[PDB]
Amino acid sequence: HWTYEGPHGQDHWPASYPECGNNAQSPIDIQTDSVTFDPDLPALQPHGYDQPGTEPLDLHNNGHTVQLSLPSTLYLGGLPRKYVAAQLHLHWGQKGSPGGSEHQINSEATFAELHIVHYDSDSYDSLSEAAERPQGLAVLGILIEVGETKNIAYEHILSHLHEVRHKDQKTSVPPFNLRELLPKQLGQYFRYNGSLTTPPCYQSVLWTVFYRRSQISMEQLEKLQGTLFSTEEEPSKLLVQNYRALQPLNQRMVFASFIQAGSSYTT
Ligand SMILES: *[C@@H]1O[C@H](CO)[C@@H](O[C@@H]2O[C@H](CO)[C@@H](O[C@@H]3O[C@H](CO[C@H]4O[C@H](CO)[C@@H](O)[C@H](O)[C@@H]4O)[C@@H](O)[C@H](O[C@H]4O[C@H](CO)[C@@H](O)[C@H](O)[C@@H]4O)[C@@H]3O)[C@H](O)[C@H]2NC(C)=O)[C@H](O)[C@H]1NC(C)=O
Ligand SMILES: Nc1ccc(C(=O)c2ccc(-c3ccc(S(N)(=O)=O)cc3)cc2)cc1
Ligand SMILES: [Zn+2]
Repeated sequence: HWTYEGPHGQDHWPASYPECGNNAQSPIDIQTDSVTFDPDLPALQPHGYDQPGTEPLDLHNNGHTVQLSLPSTLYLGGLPRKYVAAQLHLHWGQKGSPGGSEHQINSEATFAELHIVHYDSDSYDSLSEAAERPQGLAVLGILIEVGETKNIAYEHILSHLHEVRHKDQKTSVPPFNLRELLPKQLGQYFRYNGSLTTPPCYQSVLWTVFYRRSQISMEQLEKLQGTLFSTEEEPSKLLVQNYRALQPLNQRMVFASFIQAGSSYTT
């Protein structure tokens, strides 16, 4: 039903999903001259990422993004609660246009963004249940830019897009090292309270956005931008610009797990 553009586009999400119009939404523009360094933010400690089970992982084109199912055996050890992995998916723009990421750092967007979604298994039994609760979810946001070389880790996913071009189609992806989808310096990240970036826009996400960006080749980007369709059949329409517009910070604080010389903030 909902879409990014059109009568049911994001500008009209609040009309159907009340929370999309609330004031602690995501994504946001993280301006470093306004973040607060928190020396107590722990290392994320992703567990099981190197080997996501031994069974094939499901890759699904749900019409809004391409989604990879993840086993609950994977989890993050550096958060207030034990957050177990549920899935990961992507957001991108379109060939010939700028942007594509959801979050921005110092008002700069990149070409795409990877989201690895987890939920509090200590308190809840399912992603869906946790999705409606305060800090019920923990999502990792990795901004993606273009580099000179092909990124093998991302290729493990991108090499399968041609198998799920139509909405609702699915395929299998052999387990691979998910840690390689993450950028360098995992110890440098931003943390803030936000929401799902798609309807129902529940304000249940404890967000972690990495400071460093991951890089894929220009060829990999063009493939991510124009392989999948948002339609189930002909006529076909390419799935593009599936990223939400920036939402007001609305006086929330954004914390940084690091600080360096020349940082726009102090200790
Ligand atoms: C996302 O949004 C949530 C909800 O608003 C925030 O969670 C709150 O965080 C604050 C600040 O850390 C918590 O308040 C502080 O609680 C401390 C005690 O912590 C223990 O007890 C609480 C209550 O049971 C537990 O929630 C917590 O897990 C611990 O077990 C107090 O020591 C603090 O008091 C001191 O600091 C305040 C200033 O903040 C002074 O005024 C006091 O005098 C004193 O020096 C403080 O009260 C609050 O409990 C949390 N609420 C909930 C529901 O968890 C997240 O921090 C926020 N995350 C981000 C990234 O923004
Ligand atoms: N009709 C519904 C169907 C499924 C659900 C969910 O359980 C659900 C859970 C999480 C998400 C979700 C949305 C966005 C993001 S994001 N883009 O912020 O990383 C993550 C999870 C969506 C739906 C809710 C209502
Ligand atoms: Zn997302």
